[PDB]
Amino acid sequence: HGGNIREPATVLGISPDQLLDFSANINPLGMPVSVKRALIDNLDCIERYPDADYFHLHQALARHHQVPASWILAGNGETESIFTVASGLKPRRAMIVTPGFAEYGRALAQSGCEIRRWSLREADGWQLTDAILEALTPDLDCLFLCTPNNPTGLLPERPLLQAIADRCKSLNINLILDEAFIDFIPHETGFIPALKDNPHIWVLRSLTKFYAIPGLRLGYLVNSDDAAMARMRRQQMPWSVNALAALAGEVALQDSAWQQATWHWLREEGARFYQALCQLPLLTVYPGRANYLLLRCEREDIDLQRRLLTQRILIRSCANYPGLDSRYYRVAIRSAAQNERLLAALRNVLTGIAP
Amino acid sequence: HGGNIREPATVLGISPDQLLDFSANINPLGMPVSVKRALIDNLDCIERYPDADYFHLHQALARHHQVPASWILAGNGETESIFTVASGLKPRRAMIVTPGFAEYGRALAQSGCEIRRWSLREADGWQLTDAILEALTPDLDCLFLCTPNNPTGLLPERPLLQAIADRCKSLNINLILDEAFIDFIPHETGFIPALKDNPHIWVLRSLTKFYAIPGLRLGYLVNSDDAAMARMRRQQMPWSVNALAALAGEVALQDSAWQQATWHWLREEGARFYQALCQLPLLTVYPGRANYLLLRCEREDIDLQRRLLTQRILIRSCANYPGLDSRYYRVAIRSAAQNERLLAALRNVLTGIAP
Ligand SMILES: *Cc1c(COP(=O)(O)O)cnc(C)c1O
Ligand SMILES: *Cc1c(COP(=O)(O)O)cnc(C)c1O
Repeated sequence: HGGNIREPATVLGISPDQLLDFSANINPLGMPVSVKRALIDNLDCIERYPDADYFHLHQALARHHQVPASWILAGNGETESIFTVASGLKPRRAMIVTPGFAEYGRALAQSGCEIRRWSLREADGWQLTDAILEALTPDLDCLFLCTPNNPTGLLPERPLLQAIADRCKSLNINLILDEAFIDFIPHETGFIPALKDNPHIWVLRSLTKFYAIPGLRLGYLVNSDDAAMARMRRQQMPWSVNALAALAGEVALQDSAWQQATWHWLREEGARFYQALCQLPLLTVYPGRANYLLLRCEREDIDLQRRLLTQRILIRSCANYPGLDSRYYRVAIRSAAQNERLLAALRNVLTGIAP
Repeated sequence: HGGNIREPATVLGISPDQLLDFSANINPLGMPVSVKRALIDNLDCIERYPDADYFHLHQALARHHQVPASWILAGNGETESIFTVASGLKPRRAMIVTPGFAEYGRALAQSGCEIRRWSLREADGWQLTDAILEALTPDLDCLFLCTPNNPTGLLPERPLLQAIADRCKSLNINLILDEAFIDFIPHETGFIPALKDNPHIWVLRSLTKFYAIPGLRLGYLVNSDDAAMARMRRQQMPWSVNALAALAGEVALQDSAWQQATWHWLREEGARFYQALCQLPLLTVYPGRANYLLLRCEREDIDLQRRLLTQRILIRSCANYPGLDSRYYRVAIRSAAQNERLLAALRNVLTGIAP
């Protein structure tokens, strides 16, 4: 996975402090100031076990989405929520969509599930199409989708998601939607608002990217099925959410200006960054909707990750993602100054080269 | 599990802040001052993912035990290490000893293991005897022991552990030793020093009780089998140890006076506390070796946990531990002032009553 600055620094024989990381997609605003204050002023809570039931955290999450607290189960990162859903639903047959986030295949493999892959097509610009509907069959127990997709950044239109959601309902298939980056996309509500009466739908959320607290580990799962969620609480390990994460979560949801400030940055700097990248030669830039962009280098003989590492800039290589190949890379969208150094580095590598 | 002050407070209709908790066994010294300083001064590390490989943390743990770093895998609390060992060894048949720590049975059940229970006997003062040796058979894949035992506090003599360890070696049985509280016991090294050449032995450790950081969640597993430990690293969820826990761990191991100060407190206040309890009527006190004591109320009609809750003091009831019954309770050993309030409360409940 990206963000492994320590391993990148190790390969170069330097300290991770000298790397400009564009392989992790963390909100460049940093952790909310209020979250930092709360952590410093409540550090002493570390001396006691967290609330095994996470009452305050879950109340805050439920207030935030205006749903019953019984529908929510926080996790030690959304990563834990992915393993919890896999172990709790224990599918016999499940479908994933590739290119996509690798942890689903890992969690499903560990739970002993037959995995079917629906392949996105380069000829479709990696866009999810309605062709997937016919591929859904009664023997499938679960379908997992990433909305928006990692690494492409594409967000399937609500009508298509709704049609898949309805076909899953009729074929008794659980639909798991990974909304890790949904809060970066202006005015996108995701599916939490539609879970009442759609107990086959599961939504995964993360505070990692959006609130810039990847090191604390906090995510959550939301679903309206009483029995299934009761099962999820038993399947999850006790005390798995640390006390500081739970405190951070509660405080972060209280920042009323945070989202607007992110949308504004993404609309301004994010758009300028995307435009600048599209101006580079030998580079296809896919229209990502959140804080990262999938790139395809048109010269297969150019190792963009290696070239940028010489400049101490780390990008994500998508060479090993099923469905992609070595021409594919992913870069975060960060601050203007940081984005400028990445552009300068790419620009020097890509300009002056024949097709 | 104990330490659920929120749930206890909920049952009474009060705030957990008004309860004196003797149901969690946390070092009363609190978190090391150096750990608190380090956390405050490095809070910003939360903005990046932890090192997926935990190089610094594992180097510190390896330096501490003077063993190869390859033998260690930190966990999100020793609780995670218990689930990791269960899922990584995937035993078909395993033996546990009861009364004991409940998470082993839960982790084994989830991994689909046939569980055999070796029962400790009240007639033996709950002491582990050599009779267990004959109960070990070739069809067993694993044997799990708690050293010292939770909730009894008893530490099996090294010779008996060595004999069990050798019988497991000959019968190809993995021996897992839970040393969560071993550092509280003066001059007890545990088994880490003997793992070289004993790859069938696994040791679980926790920084939770000893360094008073239960809210941060940090424990670890140690074993000298190359392949098996490689498997454990794959079985464990990515980024499961949060960044602050990893930092705390490294700093805590640097406190050279911490252990002596704990042994001193335990030898002084701990002994005075144990003696005072033995003076109470209608109360059997087992000779615990760490920071907790198992109590047996001689009047079955006296609900000690309920009576103490009226005084806003929470103790652990061992009524639901397989092998024990409602006469059994467990109390932490804390500060002198705190211990005095517990004694006063017990003394008022127990004095003035006929046999
Ligand atoms: C980053 C990411 C995750 C995991 O997030 P954490 O909360 O840090 O574990 C899950 N899914 C997708 C699609 C992600 O990008
Ligand atoms: C407390 C305890 C654990 C778990 O400790 P954490 O590090 O907080 O998960 C495991 N085993 C025993 C015997 C314990 O007492």
